[PDB]
Amino acid sequence: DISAKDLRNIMYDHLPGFGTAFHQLVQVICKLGKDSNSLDIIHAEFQASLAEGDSPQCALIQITKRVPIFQDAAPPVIHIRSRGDIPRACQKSLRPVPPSPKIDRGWVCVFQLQDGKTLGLAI
Amino acid sequence: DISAKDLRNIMYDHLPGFGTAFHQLVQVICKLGKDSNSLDIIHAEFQASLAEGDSPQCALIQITKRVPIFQDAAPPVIHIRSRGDIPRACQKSLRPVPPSPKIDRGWVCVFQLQDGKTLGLAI
Amino acid sequence: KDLRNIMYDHLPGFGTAFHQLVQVICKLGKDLDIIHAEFQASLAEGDSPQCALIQITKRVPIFQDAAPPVIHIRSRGDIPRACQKSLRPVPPSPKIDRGWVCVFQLQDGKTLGLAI
Amino acid sequence: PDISAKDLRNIMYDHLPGFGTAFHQLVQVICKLGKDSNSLDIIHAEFQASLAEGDSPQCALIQITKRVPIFQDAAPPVIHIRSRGDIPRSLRPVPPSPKIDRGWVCVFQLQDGKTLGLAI
Amino acid sequence: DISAKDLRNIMYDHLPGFGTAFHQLVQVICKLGKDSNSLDIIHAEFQASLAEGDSPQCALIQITKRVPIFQDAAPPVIHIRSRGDIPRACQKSLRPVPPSPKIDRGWVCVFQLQDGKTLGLAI
Amino acid sequence: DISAKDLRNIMYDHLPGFGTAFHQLVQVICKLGKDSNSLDIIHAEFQASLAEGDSPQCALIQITKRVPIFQDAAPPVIHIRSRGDIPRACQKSLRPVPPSPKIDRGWVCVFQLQDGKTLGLAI
Ligand SMILES: [Cl-]
Ligand SMILES: [Cl-]
Ligand SMILES: [Cl-]
Ligand SMILES: [Cl-]
Ligand SMILES: [Cl-]
Ligand SMILES: [Cl-]
Ligand SMILES: [Cl-]
Ligand SMILES: [Cl-]
Ligand SMILES: [Cl-]
Ligand SMILES: [Cl-]
Ligand SMILES: [Cl-]
Ligand SMILES: [Cl-]
Ligand code: NA
Ligand code: NA
Ligand code: NA
Ligand code: NA
Ligand code: NA
Repeated sequence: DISAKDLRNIMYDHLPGFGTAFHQLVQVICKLGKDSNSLDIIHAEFQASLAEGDSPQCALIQITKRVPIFQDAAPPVIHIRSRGDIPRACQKSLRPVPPSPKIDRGWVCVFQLQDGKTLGLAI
Repeated sequence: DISAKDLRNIMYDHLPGFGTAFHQLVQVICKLGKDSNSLDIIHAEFQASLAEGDSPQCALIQITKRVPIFQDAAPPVIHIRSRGDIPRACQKSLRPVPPSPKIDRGWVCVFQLQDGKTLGLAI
Repeated sequence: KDLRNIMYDHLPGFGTAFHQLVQVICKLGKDLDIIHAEFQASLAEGDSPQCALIQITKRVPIFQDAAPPVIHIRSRGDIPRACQKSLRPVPPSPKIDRGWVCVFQLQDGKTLGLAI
Repeated sequence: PDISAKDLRNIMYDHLPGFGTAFHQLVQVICKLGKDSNSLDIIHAEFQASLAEGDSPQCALIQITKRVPIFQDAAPPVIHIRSRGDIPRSLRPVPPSPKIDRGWVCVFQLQDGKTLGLAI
Repeated sequence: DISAKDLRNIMYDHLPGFGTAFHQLVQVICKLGKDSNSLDIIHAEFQASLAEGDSPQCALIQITKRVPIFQDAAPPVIHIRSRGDIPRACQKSLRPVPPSPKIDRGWVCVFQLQDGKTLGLAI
Repeated sequence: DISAKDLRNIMYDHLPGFGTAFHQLVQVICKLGKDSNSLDIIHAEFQASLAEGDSPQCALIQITKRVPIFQDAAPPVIHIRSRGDIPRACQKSLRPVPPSPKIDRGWVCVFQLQDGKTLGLAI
């Protein structure tokens, strides 16, 4: 029974950079994993993908496609004031939101500004 | 019908253009498509993925997993003298490569340095 | 697949480099009967079965960029005995068409490439 | 650089681990025909460059037989022996007109007229 | 008859969302459109300008030039405690207020510190 | 008589920040004014606008609307390597390039990347 905090840190060890789209995906994966009691499943699958020679980025994408809750839960909406509140690297990946985005279709989260505007964070 | 230059251009126009691993993946996908006469099916799948709600980044990953040519396909090797010869948006995306790297395992290309060393560009 | 069985009969010996190459070609064939057509024609041209297998890795567009599969095992003892005389350190990014059958990766982390 | 046949064999032997294989004997065949056509330098260049390209020594040897002009229609050497039990250390029926570049290292010619071909 | 709240949201959705002077102008235009009963005129004019190929920013400036009330109306005075209360993307766009400022003359609003200093927000 | 260099700096002191859309507009206005022999009419109108209580930003936009060369003027294309070569402040207002773009309709310039992607700099 690994904690979401510890799994996050293990995944972060493999992903250089700060405030990236893939760091945001780790957060989404760990929260949703925690809330669906599937952190251990996710961790085992992450370790197994690295052992087959997958990049950590590929391993995480494979988790969003295989682990049940990621086709049960939509990309989380994150409420922020203005666009500058989005991490710098994440901003490089912002797109208009499709009607109803899926996590396994390359959408990490949706940022919603105070003015109501929504922005889809692509992987 | 479609040429590699015309498919690259279509892909580039769907991407922001900062110079990420996905940008490098456009060249990689279209070269394999050209060399193996697969550019039409790649184009068809790329457009169908977008119409399905995929982000272009995800759509490019789907190609590497669905188009039969990318099965066991090795990332191309780019020969360089030094590490600083790599674009900065790819710089924080470089890892040691597994024994026999596969594109569908999340590997865009391999940079091979003068001193014999190799760095892998993860998606 | 019975394509592998057709190839096996033309290659005397067990657990050899070319025996492993039949296994590698056939699996990557699924993941082809154009392989079977080229093989039997090469034999009729007077090729040794070994050469016929190499021609498949060279002509067929799949193998142009196809990388050898990775076989995860415990140690050097798990490698077939006749393969052990063909083992070499791996190149940066190996390809089948460049004379590499597979990569054995041990528990230790050490990798050994099987040459044709 | 004018590399000798005796020298080029040993250069190639270093890259081939073990001893008494078909690829080991292919080195001899390549260096014999290379010496007779003064092409040992273009063989050395292609063998050393092929390895630097990411090829195994075995793949590099096969490529020489397919690309170097002297190996065109070139027959494998005929080794005259008495019986099968004289062959050291695979051995298939022989096609009508065996060529090195079609994967035949040498031919064993038996005292009773039978021929066996050593495949690569 | 479109509301002030709905017209704002439409305009916001056509803008990036950083909180520049053009963001502030949305609230100013819609408040005064409400007062002049021209919210429908402004909405139709904004959409017509976008179809002509105007950037949304230029579309907003055109409203201040074309809708009569912006010839007479004062840049609204926003009372705040200190310069920190002015949004970050507006901090640079602050200028000394000219005598009797006009919106059609490129002034969005006036910030008034309880210190006494007035600061004009240029477009 | 006024030069292109002198008019740039007269306009620069009125505008805030570095690498901004309006700073780029100054360069765009002065280059086209020089090439079309209209620096003196642009300089005269800019100064008259300021004297009438216009913000410098508004005075610049007015030039693009009132000086005859801008009536049919399409924005200049600036060729760069990748999106990261665009000034940070200019990046905040990049948009798809509309068909037949015009400066007087709110487009400072067009950025064309090496990969053929074009980004329109809105004011
Ligand atoms: Cl690590
Ligand atoms: Cl676990
Ligand atoms: Cl779905
Ligand atoms: Cl083409
Ligand atoms: Cl798909
Ligand atoms: Cl990354
Ligand atoms: Cl060939
Ligand atoms: Cl080659
Ligand atoms: Cl040659
Ligand atoms: Cl007035
Ligand atoms: Cl006054
Ligand atoms: Cl027009
Ligand atoms: Na991207
Ligand atoms: Na082309
Ligand atoms: Na023959
Ligand atoms: Na806004
Ligand atoms: Na336009």
